[PDB]
Amino acid sequence: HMTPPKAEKRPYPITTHGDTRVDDYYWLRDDERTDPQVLDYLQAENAFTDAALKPQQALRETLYEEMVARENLYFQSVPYVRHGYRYQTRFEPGNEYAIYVRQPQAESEHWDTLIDGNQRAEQREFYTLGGLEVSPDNQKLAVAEDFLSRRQYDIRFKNLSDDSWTDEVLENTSGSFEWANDSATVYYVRKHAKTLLPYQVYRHVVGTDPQLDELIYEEQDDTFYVGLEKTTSDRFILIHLSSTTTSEILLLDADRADSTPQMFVPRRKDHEYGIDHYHQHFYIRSNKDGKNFGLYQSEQADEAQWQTLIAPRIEVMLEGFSLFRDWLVVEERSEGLTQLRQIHWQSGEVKRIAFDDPTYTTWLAYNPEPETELLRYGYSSMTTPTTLYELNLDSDERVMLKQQEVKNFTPENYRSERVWVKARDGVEVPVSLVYRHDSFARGTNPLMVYGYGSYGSSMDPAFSASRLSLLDRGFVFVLAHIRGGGELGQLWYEDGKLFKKQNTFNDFIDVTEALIAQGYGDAKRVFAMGGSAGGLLMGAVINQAPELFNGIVAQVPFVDVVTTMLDESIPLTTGEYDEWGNPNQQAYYDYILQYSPYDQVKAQDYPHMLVTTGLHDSQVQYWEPAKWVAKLRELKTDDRQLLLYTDMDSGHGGKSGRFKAYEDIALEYAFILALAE
Repeated sequence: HMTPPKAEKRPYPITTHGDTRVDDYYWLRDDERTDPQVLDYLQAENAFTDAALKPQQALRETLYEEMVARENLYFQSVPYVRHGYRYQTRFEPGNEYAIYVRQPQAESEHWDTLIDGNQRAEQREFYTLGGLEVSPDNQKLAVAEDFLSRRQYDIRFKNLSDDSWTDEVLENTSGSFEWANDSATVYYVRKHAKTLLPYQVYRHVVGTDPQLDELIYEEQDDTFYVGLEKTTSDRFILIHLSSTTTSEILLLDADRADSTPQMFVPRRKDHEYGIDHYHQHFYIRSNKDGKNFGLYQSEQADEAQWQTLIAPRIEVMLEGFSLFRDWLVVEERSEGLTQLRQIHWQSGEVKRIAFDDPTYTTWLAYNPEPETELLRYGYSSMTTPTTLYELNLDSDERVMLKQQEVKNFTPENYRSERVWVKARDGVEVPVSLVYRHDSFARGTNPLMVYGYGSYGSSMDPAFSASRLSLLDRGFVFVLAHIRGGGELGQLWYEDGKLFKKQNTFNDFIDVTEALIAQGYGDAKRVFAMGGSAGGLLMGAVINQAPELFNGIVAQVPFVDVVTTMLDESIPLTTGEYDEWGNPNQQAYYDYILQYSPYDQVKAQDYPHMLVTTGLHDSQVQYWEPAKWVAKLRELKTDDRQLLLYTDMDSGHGGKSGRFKAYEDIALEYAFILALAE
């Protein structure tokens, strides 16, 4: 039926390594966001998407309604105790924002309001709370708020004795701050006024003019993120400096005045470490001796005196650790499973936390007090809604503290499996899938295959309430744990980045082909979805294996890879040479160009596709998906659906942000379910 929008072609040559690429849609990039022709193309595409998807309005209403109907009792958090006060977060129906309350630990009956986001948001266009922490003496509240939607945080201070606010505001911060043990001095991170990268640590005295703040540290390499931490012992504030590959920590005495940063271990390329301090020792998670990390104990900074607690192991990735009175607890990955292990400081007794599920995730939860035998940990699986457990590290007593509530849901209606796929290079790739039992018939069900596959980020198997909208309409939902993710540890990541990035796309295709061959789904009704670096996945896979998928959802997709990675004026580019490579080197130009989806669009049949972008935010700049759709409309030889949906909003936040998230999922799922009919 309808004629889609046709972006004007303005041939723009880019020559690198003597190779000229002609980009007809280079002009859709407008950093200033004013070009009226660029806006007219984005708006034209939105109007086309609106028109093409109009008949799906009734289904979108049905999905949105059943998705919101799964949630509510609006929400109260599990209380935690920190420094003799109990804290709870409360969401009431008819409140856009959380209210944070507290009470003395020995009190039951009465709760004091700490901060009411609904009150803070009054007469504002936007509100995001980026951090909250009461001073050690329980008298002052530090808050990091964004009222402007640019992820620049204002820090303010409330006197809890009379609910008065101090006069000063700390502006353009990362929201990262720590209290000195005097409850009078805070350290915070200032962002660069141009790049907005966190780069400076300041000391502030609460109540005083931020003009008087002292510059403590400034980072020279803006590939290194500046964060603040405080040790379990409260003895040190840490300046944590880190790039994607390299760390450095500086220590600030949290007890004494006029502290200056004390070097821990000087930065060394490909040495990532993090520290804590407790029981008069430094504890260090470090890859100095192996990619899967080890845990060390030290009395001093000197790397040479670091004692091995847990050696790096090829078969086990060490992700993190928590320190308690009698126990070390570590979070690890082995054989495609997350695992928790505890080791007694005195006896060396080792215990594993046991589960019984093929496709779950477990993690260390919030544990703000170390003088306890009670560990809080999280659990989720494809069939079991997210749960918070409390485990007695000594007795092994395991108690549920909170379960995600899911209305209209019977868990025994669903089944899940772990599947291992031998990839084309003979490497075993894990897969996690779930489906509704009573509608399952081998070879007949639509498949939805979800992947990410970058940065060592894992698509860990966990519960989704929205996913029930597909499962209850006969879909088999698949997580493909492809290389470039972290499911099999650091080497799984490294075997899907830089000169191995093609393994990410190959693994996704290999998993999909295997599941169809094995009878998990209908070969004619295979769908896929991914976002951001998962959108790069979508883009590469449809160029390489266009007949495999019926339909695709590509969210905010990274697709103009070579052109973006040649231009440091784009946010992210200078931080992403250690992910994709630096195409200013011919070896990386050639390797990336081979999969760069925008470059590799060809005159061939593609699947149906819905593409999303956002004008006023980004992460991937809005122009990449818009150029990509323009080029696909020019070249593709099929008559299938191709739609671009651009988020025009000034921004979101609070329950209306959750409203928007459900609307978007309902629009994407209606698109897919319409194709599966």
